[PDB]
Amino acid sequence: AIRPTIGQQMETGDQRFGDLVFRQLAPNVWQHTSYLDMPGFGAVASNGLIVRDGGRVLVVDTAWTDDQTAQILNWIKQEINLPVALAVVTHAHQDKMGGMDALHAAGIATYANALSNQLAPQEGMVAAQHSLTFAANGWVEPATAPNFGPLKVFYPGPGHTSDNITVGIDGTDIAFGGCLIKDSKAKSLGNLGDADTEHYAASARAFGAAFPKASMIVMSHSAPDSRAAITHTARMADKLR
Ligand SMILES: CC1(C)S[C@H]([C@H](NC(=O)[C@H](N)c2ccccc2)C(=O)O)N[C@H]1C(=O)O
Ligand SMILES: [Mn+2]
Ligand SMILES: [Mn+2]
Ligand SMILES: [Mn+2]
Repeated sequence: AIRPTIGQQMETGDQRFGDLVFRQLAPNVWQHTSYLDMPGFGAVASNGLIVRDGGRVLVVDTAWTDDQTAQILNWIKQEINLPVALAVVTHAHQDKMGGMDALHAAGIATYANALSNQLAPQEGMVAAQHSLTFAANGWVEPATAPNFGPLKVFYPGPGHTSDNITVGIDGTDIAFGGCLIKDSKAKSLGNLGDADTEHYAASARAFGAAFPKASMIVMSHSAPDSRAAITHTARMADKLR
């Protein structure tokens, strides 16, 4: 078993594949987990999603590294055996965009918030090949998200970072909050170094309101949780103002 310093531990049902862990969340949704070994600190787990949409697969977030991301693609090849149509990455930090090069090498179309793409070079990341833009209420402009199938992308406002986006999985009760949302028992909001402390609470609540019927909330650094992850995150964020 992989036993990270930060992130959910392994439980029955989890599948180890190389350096990664996969968990099935729904008949057509899996969580991918990759681990950054921080020298002297141990492993930091990061989670994304894999969604089957008929004869194709859609990915949310890379792994920390290109090699780990290539392993995700290998797992998809083995277990699903369908092509990856596109990937969405949820902001311009290593845990979410560290593996862009592996996606590009594989010929997978990549999408991110326009702002994430603009920040990427300043964060030592490679930009996605396509930019998503958003309405004044946070919903993605549909023309910028062509053929996204069940992925419903929502920009909740600045929180964990100014560019953080979130993704609901239509046809399921799952929504993905990325690094914006922390678990219902969290002691902290993680790294606030790039955070908007004024708007964080409202942004967390906006995510909840965008996907009001989602009962399983997936996030970057803990196991899937209830909507209490959203409300607890917002309550922690209320204290920052
Ligand atoms: C897990 C984190 C505390 S670190 C990660 C991210 N940081 C990185 O991706 C850095 N490249 C990094 C540097 C040293 C050790 C780990 C990550 C961030 O600052 O939001 N996301 C944070 C978070 O989601 O709260
Ligand atoms: Mn981050
Ligand atoms: Mn993170
Ligand atoms: Mn402001």
